[PDB]
Amino acid sequence: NPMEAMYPHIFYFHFKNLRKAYGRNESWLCFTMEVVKHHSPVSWKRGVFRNQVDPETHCHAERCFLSWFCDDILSPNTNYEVTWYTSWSPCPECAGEVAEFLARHSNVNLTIFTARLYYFWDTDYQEGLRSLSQEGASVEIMGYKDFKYCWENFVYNDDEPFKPWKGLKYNFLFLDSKLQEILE
Ligand SMILES: [Zn+2]
Repeated sequence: NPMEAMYPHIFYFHFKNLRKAYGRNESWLCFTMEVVKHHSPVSWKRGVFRNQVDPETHCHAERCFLSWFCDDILSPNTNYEVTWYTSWSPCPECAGEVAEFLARHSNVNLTIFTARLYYFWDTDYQEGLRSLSQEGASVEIMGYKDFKYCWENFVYNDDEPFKPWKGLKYNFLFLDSKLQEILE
């Protein structure tokens, strides 16, 4: 953690965008990061975080990203454009922290593409997402193009083509409309 890639079956299993997702008990989070140091060309980082429950380093993937980012990456004077591609939308605790962080470090911008909405009808969860939309962060649902990109960048794909599951696009529309509605 951060790993450079997922296995194929972990990707197809954990990023499938069904409404009833049994039992994806982990969250996975791919990221790209455009590091804009100030008198230098742009550089890029790329990775994958899984949530942790070992000994005493419990973190949802979001916290691990943030702990890794602060401890090892955040630097004087440089700007950052982060993108996440996340299996599940964030719990409201995680969304809480992230929104703090953004408001506090305004040199960082954050886009979050999410494959699935955890409990989209519940307001504690809708709250998290509204909070993040407020502190700057874009929140989108992953569509076909985003799945293809993560396949091509975060998986040991053996150079094979992405193989979309049936229903991928339908699931995207259903979840998009739910997002639009939640973010009034
Ligand atoms: Zn969380």
